[PDB]
Amino acid sequence: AKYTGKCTKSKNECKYKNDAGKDTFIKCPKFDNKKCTKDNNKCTVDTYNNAVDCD
Repeated sequence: AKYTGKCTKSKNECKYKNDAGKDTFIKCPKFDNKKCTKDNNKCTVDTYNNAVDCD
């Protein structure tokens, strides 16, 4: 239940692949606690805990 995705500092949006095999892109949090500082960054998303973490 661990999916790895990359986000950009310009688009502030991450992108990861699910069990479907397709590439899914989701916006990242604009909170100082978690956000995109550099391009091609890395984030985390869990469907079990519904938790997300942006570089």
